[PDB]
Amino acid sequence: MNIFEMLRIDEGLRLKIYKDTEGYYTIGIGHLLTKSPSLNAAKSELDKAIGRNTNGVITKDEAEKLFNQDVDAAVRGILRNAKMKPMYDSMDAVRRAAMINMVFQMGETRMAGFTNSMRMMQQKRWDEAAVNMAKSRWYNQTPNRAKRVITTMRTGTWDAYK
Ligand SMILES: [Cl-]
Ligand SMILES: [Cl-]
Repeated sequence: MNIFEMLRIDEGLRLKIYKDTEGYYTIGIGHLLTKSPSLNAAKSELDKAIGRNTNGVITKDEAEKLFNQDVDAAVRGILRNAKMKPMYDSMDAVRRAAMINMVFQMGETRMAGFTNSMRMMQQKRWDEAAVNMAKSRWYNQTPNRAKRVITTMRTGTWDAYK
């Protein structure tokens, strides 16, 4: 179990553009194309991502490329962050893996509503951190997967991915 195997599970593999539970155009392993009602915008976004005229479908090899970047993107923002660096650096390899998962999924911006939890976290208040976390727009649209990341954060283990 690693970060890639981990999001892949939670993210899914789709070679055709789609909309998430939020209604946003998306492709591959959870790669957000555009929060924009326009499919065309999404397509053009897709093409830019890939650098070729897609008409909404890609190869999984293509999927995996975005996946790399995205993953890279994530870790980088954590590490590129005043508030996050200290947090990540503070954690074990697993809870770190979970941290990437969250950022990848939501993004920095949203990540910050998560400050008290990440704080409790720093206090080792897992359980509490954990119940906190569930109380969220995030955990609410996607419980199954959010339940998994939290359990992860909480236990310092991979059981939920077992
Ligand atoms: Cl591990
Ligand atoms: Cl909801």
